[PDB]
Order: sequence, then structure tokens, then C-alpha cells
Amino acid sequence: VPRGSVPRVFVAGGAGFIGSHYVRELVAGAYAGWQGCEVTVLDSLTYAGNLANLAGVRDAVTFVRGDICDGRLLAEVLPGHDVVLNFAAETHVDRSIADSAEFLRTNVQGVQSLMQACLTAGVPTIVQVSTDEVYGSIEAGSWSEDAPLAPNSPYAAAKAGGDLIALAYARTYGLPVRITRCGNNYGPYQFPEKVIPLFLTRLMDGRSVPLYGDGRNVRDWIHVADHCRGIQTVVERGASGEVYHIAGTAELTNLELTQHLLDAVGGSWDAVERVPDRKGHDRRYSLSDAKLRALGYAPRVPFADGLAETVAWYRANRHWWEPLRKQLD
Amino acid sequence: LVPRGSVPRVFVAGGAGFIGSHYVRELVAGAYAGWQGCEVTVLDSLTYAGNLANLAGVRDAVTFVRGDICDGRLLAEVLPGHDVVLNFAAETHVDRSIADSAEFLRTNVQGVQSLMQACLTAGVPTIVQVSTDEVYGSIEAGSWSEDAPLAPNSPYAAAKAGGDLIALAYARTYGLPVRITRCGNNYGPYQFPEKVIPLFLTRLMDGRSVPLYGDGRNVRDWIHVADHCRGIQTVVERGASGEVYHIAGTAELTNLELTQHLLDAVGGSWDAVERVPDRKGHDRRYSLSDAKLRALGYAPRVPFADGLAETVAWYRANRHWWEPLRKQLD
Ligand SMILES: NC(=O)c1ccc[n+]([C@@H]2O[C@H](COP(=O)([O-])OP(=O)(O)OC[C@H]3O[C@@H](n4cnc5c(N)ncnc54)[C@H](O)[C@@H]3O)[C@@H](O)[C@H]2O)c1
Ligand SMILES: NC(=O)c1ccc[n+]([C@@H]2O[C@H](COP(=O)([O-])OP(=O)(O)OC[C@H]3O[C@@H](n4cnc5c(N)ncnc54)[C@H](O)[C@@H]3O)[C@@H](O)[C@H]2O)c1
Ligand SMILES: Cc1cn([C@H]2C[C@H](O)[C@@H](COP(=O)(O)OP(=O)(O)O)O2)c(=O)[nH]c1=O
Repeated sequence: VPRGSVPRVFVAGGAGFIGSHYVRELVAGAYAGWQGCEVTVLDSLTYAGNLANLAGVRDAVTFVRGDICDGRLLAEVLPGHDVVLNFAAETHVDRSIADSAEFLRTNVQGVQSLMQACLTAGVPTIVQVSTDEVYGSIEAGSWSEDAPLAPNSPYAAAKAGGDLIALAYARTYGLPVRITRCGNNYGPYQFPEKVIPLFLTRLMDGRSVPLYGDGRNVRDWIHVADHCRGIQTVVERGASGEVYHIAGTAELTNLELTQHLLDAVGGSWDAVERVPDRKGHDRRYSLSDAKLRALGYAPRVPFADGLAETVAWYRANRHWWEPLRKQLD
Repeated sequence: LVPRGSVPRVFVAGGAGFIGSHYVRELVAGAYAGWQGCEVTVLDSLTYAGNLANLAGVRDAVTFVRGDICDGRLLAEVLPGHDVVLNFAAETHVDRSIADSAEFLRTNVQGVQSLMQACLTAGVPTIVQVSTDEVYGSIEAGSWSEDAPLAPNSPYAAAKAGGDLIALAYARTYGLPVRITRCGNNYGPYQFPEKVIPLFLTRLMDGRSVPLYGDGRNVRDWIHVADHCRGIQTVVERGASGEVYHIAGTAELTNLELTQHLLDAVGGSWDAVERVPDRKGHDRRYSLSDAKLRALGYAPRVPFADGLAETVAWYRANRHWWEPLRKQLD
């Protein structure tokens, strides 16, 4: 029998940044009505996967080192889980510009593999976690869930293809999959290739920070804990075949973000280097999340508070990030 | 076009299939003015749907390579020197995608990434990704322009849309000179007889039943393969990098109307039409507007009644080609 008297939750990509946050919160009892959960984490431990992100919750977590593209493995491990969440993906735009083959393999073929295995296993609730970048760029105003897909980068096009095959399963078979799309996340345990942890860890070592292009690109920032609470709202109250935005609550140019980061670590603008722009760089992302707010989601982490906590986290976790910075350097 | 060599050199992935082989046969025959004496490379993995018989008449003008568009190493050695790359390679049967879509995502998405990346490194100046009206979903009234949102419903359509999206991301990120075409249902000689028109023709010619699914009120816009290929060639000659181009169908028919036309065209009876329950992944209506490409000079030449009659005559005269295919399908 593959299920007992507590909920059983399957988290693909659960050794990464957002997925491990979701697992740690679920196990800690942060989501009401999900107490004493059994959690299965499936993660292939790419450069971004890190078992240190789960080291405190191994009594509740069954870890499976494997790939979402492995359909035989999924058929063996999925049965008995009440919820499947897919955080597994290649997620760095600059890596996708250098080589996108693994982005299409994991972010599209892997979604087909997981959705098909969920269909056969009868998993009753499935969440495909996705991104605002599938919409391209928006100069003014915000995207609602009806906005057309127009991805510009290979990462965003791969995420969009994954959403499209998941939605095709919902529409063709009645697969009970829901899509979430969110702004840029930040918080503890983010791999330090993304702009906030890269800038923080470099400033903490007295190194320079590389500001792409003219610095006027706009991102809408959300703390990972609010992203995961939005995802849990979708788990508990969303409907099959629907997309749900989870919006940021700090819309900043990269110049403004840089000012906030420098202020939070006592840094100086003399550390900021202008560097050539990213190819095809998206100018601006903005989401409206009225749809999910109507189901009771509300962010709890103001950017000033979340950034202060995140600076404190990186300041205290050199043991975790120094080996990652060393390799990337 | 300024060919790199003395004659143009055209690379056709999926050129042993239905539409791709028609394109090759027309190009070799000189049907496209300005493209005579071309050297043609056909790359095709010969799935259940590939057929070297489709290229029998152009054997001595075509270099055939049995290979997969996902084979980036092969593409890196075969692509250099080609002026144009056209990608007809795909899994294309909706009902097959309902049974198992894994190969649809592999060929129709990963295979497009593979081909675009190899084209980037090889410096190919003109690339055409052949795609489908099904990426837009269903439309109750009117026709889709090229700015219509992608909203595919079936696994086949979602896979084709995923391929278009990564192709367009290469156009936007690198300036890759790729163009996308989208078209409704094709028919004509050498179509594999799993598709509705050759399925009906070959079954009726053997005195067997033909299946009509559901209420039969699904609507499709039909185009003869030769007009589709001339639209594709218009995109080759007049299109622009990063742009989508529709090629419309000039016979809009319910499946009830299509069934009547097919029965009439072969002399069959409604007694042969087996009514069967609806199936899962077929949209209510597709319709494209092709004003954009018509402004670049495209115009269809085959009216449906004449093209259907030609196609019936072709299947009657080419049992040697389709009988093994029908036998295997059962
Ligand atoms: N980080 C953001 O700002 C952001 C914003 C919106 C959406 N998202 C989405 O949220 C998801 C998680 O993002 P993240 O920042 O935590 O990513 P991450 O890069 O920190 O971690 C990715 C995880 O996926 C694992 N993985 C990769 N490929 C796999 C495969 N084929 N099989 C199994 N595991 C695999 C990796 O080992 C790793 O643990 C992703 O789908 C991403 O697209 C992220
Ligand atoms: N048939 C239609 O009605 C129609 C309408 C609009 C668009 N299209 C598109 O036009 C293209 C051609 O369609 P068709 O009707 O000729 O398809 P088809 O089924 O007749 O032939 C597909 C060809 O692709 C080959 N192939 C498949 N996967 C391959 C791979 N990974 N590598 C190399 N070769 C591979 C097959 O061997 C075969 O020869 C496809 O992209 C299809 O999506 C078709
Ligand atoms: C990693 C990085 C990003 N950026 C910019 C690019 C984006 O506008 C923003 C966030 O980039 P990133 O963290 O890569 O996320 P995403 O591409 O998902 O938005 O910061 C830099 O200026 N420098 C850097 O070193």
C-alpha cells in the first residue's frame, strides 16, 4: 500500500532553491491542515541541487536521486501520493543562452514525462510551477492570466513549452494539473548565480558586482516564502486546467535593486561594474494576481524585511555558499 | 538567393514524408522559378511515416541521409554548405499523440532546438520551421491572424507549439534567420493512409468501412499539398527572419460534408460509414487568415473538387504504394 494515515506529497526538484523551501515549510507544519506529512523529494542533483538544503528534514523526507524524464522510475515512485509539485527545471537565463539543450529536455520533455506518469498513477492534485517570463516583456501595466505567450529567451520558451504540454494533458485527459506563474524569487538557499545572491556574496567578499547593460531592466521581487504560500493556495483552492499568477511586491529597476542591496550590506557604488548587456534581455515583467488573491492568497513578507533576513542568512552561511562562489569564480 | 556554390543547395529535414517529399519533388522538377538544378539533401529518420518510395522519381538529384534531427553531431557535419534548411520532420498524427506523446515532444520540440542550434553554428542563411494551425486551439467564427495567442489543446498541437516557441526564441535571442509557417489540413498523393482523406479512399476502394467520429460537426480548412508547398516556397523567397506566415485552406468543411465529398468522389455509400463515439483530442474548428502571405504573392492553384479528384485517381492507380501501408495499419 503506497499511502497511510497522513498526506503524502511528492516534490520534484525539491533539493533546489524554491522546492527545498516548500519542503522545509511543509515539514515544519507551516501550512495548516498538512501536519505530519510524508514527503518524497525526487531530484537529479544538477549543479543547482543541494542536499544541504534538506539536511534538517530528513526524518520526514524520502529522497530519490533521479530524473523527471525517467518514466519507469516515476511509475514506481508516484503511486500513493496525494499531491505532486514540479519545481524541477533548468532555471538560469544566462545558462540557457549558452546552451539550451537541457532546458528543453528538463523543462518540456520532463513535464511530459511527469504528467504522463501522474495520469497513469491517478495523482489527484498536480502543480506545474512556472514563471512570468513566458509572457515576454511589458513596458507598462501588468499581465493577467489571459496574456499571450511570447517568450524571448530559450529558458522562457522552454518553461512555456512545459506549460503548454501540461495544459494539453488537462484539456485532453482531464489531468488535474494547475499552473502557477511567479515573479523573481529571492531568499535563503538561492544558488548564487541569480542576481541577489550573486551580488550579496560578492559584496561580502569585497568583490565587484556586474550590472548588465544600462541597469534599467525591471523585475518584480517576491520572497520565496510568499511564492510557496501562493503555491499552497493553488494546491488547496485552485482548479484543474487553470493558471494562477503570484505577483511580486517590489517592482524595481536593477539600478534601484542595486541601491537596496548596497544599503543592506553597507556597500559602495564603487563596487558596481557596468558590463555588456545580456542577449535578448527582457526589459520588464509585471503580473496581476487578482485571481489568486480572490482565493485568499496575500503576501506576508515586505521587501525590506525579507531582504534584511536574506542578507543575514548569506552573512551567516559562508559554509554553504563559499564553495559555490569558488566554483563559479 | 545567392547560393554558396554553383547551384543552390537545399536541406530538407523530414523530406521522406508526405509534405516534405512533395516539396522535394517540386523543387527538383523545376516548379519554383529561380530554383533549377538545385542540389538537395534530405535527412529523414524513416519512422513509420517515412517512405523512400515518395522520392523514387528524384533519386539521382537528392542525397538521402537516414538520420534524426535530434542528432546534433550528425547535423553539425551535414548542414554546412546549405543555403536553405526546411524542417518538415515531425510526429504528425493527433490520435497517435493521444496514445503516447513522448516522441511528439522529442521530435517536435527537442528536435527543433537541435536543428536551430546546429543551424546557428553552421551559419545557414534561411531556415523554415513548418508548423500547424492547431497551435491556436479552436475558433468558432472568423479566422486567426498571425498574432493569435498560442492555445493548443492536444499533445500534438502543444508539441508543435513548443517547437515554434523555441525557434522564435532563437530568432529573438541570437537573430537566427528562422521563419515559421502554419497551415491547416493537407491532402494529396503520397499521404500516409492514417489521415482521414487517404484512410477513407483506401478503405472505400477495398470495400471496407470508414469511421466517422462523434457528431461529425468538427470543421477543417483543406489545402492541397502542392499549394502548401508553394506557400512555403513563397516564405523561402519573400519572408523575413522571426516572422510567422499563415497558409490558408480554401475548402472549409464539416466532417459530415467531408464524408459526403469522399463518398461521392469514390462512388461509395453511407452504408460504409461506421458511426463511432467521439475521440479525445480533436478541436471544433480551425481557420487561418493568410492575407499576410497573399500580400507577398502567394495564391493557391488547386480547387478542392479538382484536387480531390486527382487524389482519388492517384490512389486508384497506386495500390502498389498504399496496399502494404493499409495492410499494416489493419
Ligand atoms: N528562481 C526564480 O526566481 C523563479 C521564478 C519563477 C519561477 N521559477 C520556477 O520555479 C522552479 C524552481 O526554481 P528554483 O529557483 O528553485 O530552481 P533551482 O535552479 O534553484 O533548482 C532546480 C532544481 O531542479 C533539479 N533538477 C533540474 N533538472 C532536473 C531533472 N531533469 N530531474 C530532476 N530534478 C531536476 C535541480 O537538481 C535543482 O535542485 C523552477 O520550475 C523555475 O522555473 C523560479
Ligand atoms: N499533414 C498535414 O495536414 C499538416 C498540416 C499542417 C502542418 N503539417 C506539418 O507539416 C510537417 C510535415 O507533415 P507531414 O504530413 O508530411 O508528416 P508525415 O507524418 O507524413 O511525415 C513526417 C516525416 O518526418 C520523419 N521524421 C519524424 N521524426 C523525425 C526525426 N526526429 N528526425 C528526422 N525525421 C523525422 C518521418 O520519417 C517522416 O518522413 C510536419 O511538421 C507537420 O506537423 C502537416
Ligand atoms: C545574474 C545577474 C543578473 N542581472 C540582471 C538580469 C535581470 O534583469 C535581473 C535578474 O536576473 P536573474 O537573477 O538572472 O533572473 P531572471 O533572468 O529570471 O530575471 O538582474 C544582472 O544585471 N547581473 C547579474 O549578474
